[PDB]
Amino acid sequence: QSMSVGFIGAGQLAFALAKGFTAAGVLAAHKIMASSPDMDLATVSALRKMGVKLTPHNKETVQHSDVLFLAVKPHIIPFILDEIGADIEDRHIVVSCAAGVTISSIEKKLSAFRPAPRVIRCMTNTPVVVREGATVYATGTHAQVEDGRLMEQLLSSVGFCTEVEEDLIDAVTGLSGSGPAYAFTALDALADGGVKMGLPRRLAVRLGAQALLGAAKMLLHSEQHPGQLKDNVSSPGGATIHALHVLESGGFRSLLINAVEASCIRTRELQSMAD
Amino acid sequence: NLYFQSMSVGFIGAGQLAFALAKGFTAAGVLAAHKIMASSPDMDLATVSALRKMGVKLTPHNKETVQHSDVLFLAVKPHIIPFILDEIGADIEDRHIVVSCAAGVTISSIEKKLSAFRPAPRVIRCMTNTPVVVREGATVYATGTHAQVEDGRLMEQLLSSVGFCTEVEEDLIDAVTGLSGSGPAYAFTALDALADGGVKMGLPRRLAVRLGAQALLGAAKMLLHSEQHPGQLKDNVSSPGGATIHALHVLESGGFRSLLINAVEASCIRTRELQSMAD
Amino acid sequence: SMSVGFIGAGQLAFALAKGFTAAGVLAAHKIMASSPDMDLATVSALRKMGVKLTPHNKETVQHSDVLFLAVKPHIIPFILDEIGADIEDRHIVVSCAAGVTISSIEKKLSAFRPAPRVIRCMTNTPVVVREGATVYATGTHAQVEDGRLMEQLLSSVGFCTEVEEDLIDAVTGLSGSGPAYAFTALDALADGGVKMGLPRRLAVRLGAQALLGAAKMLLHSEQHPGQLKDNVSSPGGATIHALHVLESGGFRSLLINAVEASCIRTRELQSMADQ
Amino acid sequence: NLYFQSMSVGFIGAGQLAFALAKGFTAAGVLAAHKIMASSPDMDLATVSALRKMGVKLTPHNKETVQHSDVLFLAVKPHIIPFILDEIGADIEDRHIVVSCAAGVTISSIEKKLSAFRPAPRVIRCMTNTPVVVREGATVYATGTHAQVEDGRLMEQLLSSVGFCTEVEEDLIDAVTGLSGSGPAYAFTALDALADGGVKMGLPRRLAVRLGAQALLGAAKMLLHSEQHPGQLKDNVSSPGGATIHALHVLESGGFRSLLINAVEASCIRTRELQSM
Repeated sequence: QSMSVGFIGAGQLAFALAKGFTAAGVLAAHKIMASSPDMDLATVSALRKMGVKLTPHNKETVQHSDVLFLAVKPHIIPFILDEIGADIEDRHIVVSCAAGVTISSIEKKLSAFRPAPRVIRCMTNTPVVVREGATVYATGTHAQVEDGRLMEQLLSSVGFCTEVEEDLIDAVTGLSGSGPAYAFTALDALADGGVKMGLPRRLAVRLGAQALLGAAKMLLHSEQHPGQLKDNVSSPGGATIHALHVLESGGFRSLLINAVEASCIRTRELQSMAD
Repeated sequence: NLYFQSMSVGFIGAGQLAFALAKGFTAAGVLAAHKIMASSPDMDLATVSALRKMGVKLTPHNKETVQHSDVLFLAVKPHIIPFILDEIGADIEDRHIVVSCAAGVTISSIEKKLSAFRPAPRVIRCMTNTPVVVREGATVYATGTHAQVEDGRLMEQLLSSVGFCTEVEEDLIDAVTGLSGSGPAYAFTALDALADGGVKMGLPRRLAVRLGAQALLGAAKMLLHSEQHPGQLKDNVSSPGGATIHALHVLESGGFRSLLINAVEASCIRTRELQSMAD
Repeated sequence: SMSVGFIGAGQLAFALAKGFTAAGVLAAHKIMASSPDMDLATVSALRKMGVKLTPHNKETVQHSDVLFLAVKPHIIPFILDEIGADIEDRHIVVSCAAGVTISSIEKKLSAFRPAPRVIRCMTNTPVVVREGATVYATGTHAQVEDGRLMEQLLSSVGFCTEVEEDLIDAVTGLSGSGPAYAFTALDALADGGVKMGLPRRLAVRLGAQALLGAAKMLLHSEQHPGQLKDNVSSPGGATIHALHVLESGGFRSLLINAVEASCIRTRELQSMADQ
Repeated sequence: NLYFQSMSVGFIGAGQLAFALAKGFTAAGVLAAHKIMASSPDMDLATVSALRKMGVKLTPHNKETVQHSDVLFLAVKPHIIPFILDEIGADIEDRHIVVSCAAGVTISSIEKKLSAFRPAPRVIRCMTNTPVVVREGATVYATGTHAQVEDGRLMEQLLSSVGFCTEVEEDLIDAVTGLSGSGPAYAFTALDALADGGVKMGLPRRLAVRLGAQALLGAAKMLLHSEQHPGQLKDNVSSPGGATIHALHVLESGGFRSLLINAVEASCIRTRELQSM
């Protein structure tokens, strides 16, 4: 491959993807360049230790890169496209990770400079850092068929990856983009429950995380409905069905629906705030 | 490169957990399916039909499992254990290691029943869970009065082939039941609901299930591979004013954390009840 | 060396003057404060302190180099109209009013004389015990030394850091209103101590000491607040039982609600002032 | 300071509280780290590693801590205390002051166990909290039957070096546990949540944590230095129609005050249950 990768933005997601790509062996750390207006972030220091090249100049990242990731906050994307739009070349694939930012808005900015910018919109999540990410992407107007395939090969090296229509990406954000945070909240609470019932905290954290990992893997490897797996686990009169009742009495299911909806709706607002 | 060439495993009970451990052990390559035997009173079970395809030896007679086996897993409902122990108690020999997976059933109660037939039965109490079927179980065990040090080491070696395994004091097992024993059910409920949320916002059901499960798997792996607090990892997900912190607020407003604490507590308390009603 | 003035002589002017002089960075006799209602108890305490007082806002301006506007937000435009013609090149105008934008201040003052030097700050009442929380944003024409001087002055009475102005309304919801959340919490904790048999005086002292020590622990630790929570809760113990009942009431969400409500009200008030 | 001239201190237990006290005692300068000895069944704990760095002498044998100590802190979970008092009870001498930090454990229960060995054991019961590590603890103590007058004074001076300290009647200690014993955890929970609120409204997490902690620290110091009621200080903060009074309304609508009362009560009641074990 010998592909050169750039990140405009050096935050948590740029660090997670760089760490994933290098652990996967797809990219040498020193073939990645990242830029940031704030060179004093801790994520910048971890990238530096990894061997990723760092610069304060977004133009240098663009000129270095073959595949260019836009890993900045959604409201910063239009100022970035103005700043380095003249430096995007025909050889570039521009991959936007910003939540809610549409392919159309990016192409409208970039097309004022060169006529056929190759744009891909991505929604991924922090577990790419352990090569278990969940990624979807949509291809832009001028993205070649080989561009989508390259993107899927690259993002599949750090987790699940699949092409979607762009109009699903805001909902994906609410589910798997924000999802790891729902899981971290759940794991902290489950550990608190283990401690309340007499477990040492260290063991309770380990057991809860292992339970959630195992259950998620069971579901991915099963063709059965999660309600069926739940039924298979709950013996009559037993401990599990008693616990499931108290979850139901609190509306546990509805809270998770509320969360996916709230994150999706906010993502749609971030873009309406832009346009 | 682990393999127990001199170990014959038996399962009394052939339900979900017996199938899960047998499938995990065989997938791990540490046991050949033909060196495993399972017994059940209901030989028309879907799990019995599956064990047969793996190559596991099947019999309706619990005494046959006992005579075939060195390591004997009791994988039956907790109220069935006293009748099982009466049935096969006279068939327990010096070579047997009895491993009870029955929730709540104490080492003391098993040893009392078996000791009426022959002194010094070797007993280990286990709490495991169904993801051993994909070799990602969470298992704890406690050793009985007459279990040798080598017995716990062997059982940890075997149960570590299908997931996490550690020794604990017996008085922690009811709490473990509430956390990692019942935990997969909490996760299945959460994943159904997360998929409903994805569908509400316009995703196809199949994709919503896949993405939700991948999100949960990835987050759990992140935490297991990190020394950071789960609150610090959560903080790293949520950018200021963004989508995730908005969703976290609505979880908090419904007392999401407290529901999970309530669940661990309720499963643990019910486990203590089942045992106390046993005695 | 420096001459500080206060337009307004209420709770905030007293807290800042008490803090500054307790810190030894200003002499009380080098400070002037003005007030329309010279009968306020805060005006009497400033006089007992040694601060020079006056009812004429214009006298404060002529005396001062650094000029704090410590009036209510709705009074700021009237102040700027009354003294705008007296602002000289030497003045640094520091607005402490919630919500009021640098833009709106510069617009009024610029009609009189170009390049007014303006700082916007958000502080809180614990500056009176030199443990305030202060952020500030520099205006269009504030020199670099203006911000450094302001941070040096306000660091003597607590934490102080520069921020972009668009964060200040959120800071108001967190540390501006935060003391009030803590006073409410301390009253309730004391009620709980009293319910369980403690004398009120002891319950107030113990609750306040607990909150002070925990806050200092967090400020002195590199660890996440959830980690310190974990370190404190022994398995099956009293603390994890109490944390469960907080969680069951949605304790965390109420504090999120509060920060949000204060921030939103601050934005609301400014939107009424601009229109 | 002649109390601490030649004083040796021992910890039976090396968890979070033993480290916090040893760190606070040494930071205050009241005792040299080498004059402190700790014992733990598991040298694999994280706090046992930190105590070793400080220069605190370690050992696995509680008998070694007893022989070394003049003042002996019992910093173990409440259900292990009877096994500890059986183990080293024969080694408690008239020279020892035994200070129990285990929650709910009554002076009577300790004196009953130790009086079977020698007749006049000097026992003090203590409820302190983890901020002694930054010398801002909240400590109460009650003196036992045979504690001399100088024992209480010695206790007050030692624990005053790491924060607030006062003597109480023992029947108040369960309630103190619910308030200042568990209180730091309530504050850590509140600070996490306040920071989430800051983040929701656009602040970087690092800044939101710093501002929220500073607000809490400053408000607590204000109240400690004021003669005014917390409600009057609250009233001073809230301008008419303003941001703060709007936020206070949403706290009230969720019963914020009742949750903190519920917490103090739940921790106190659990402590009473443990005391019945």
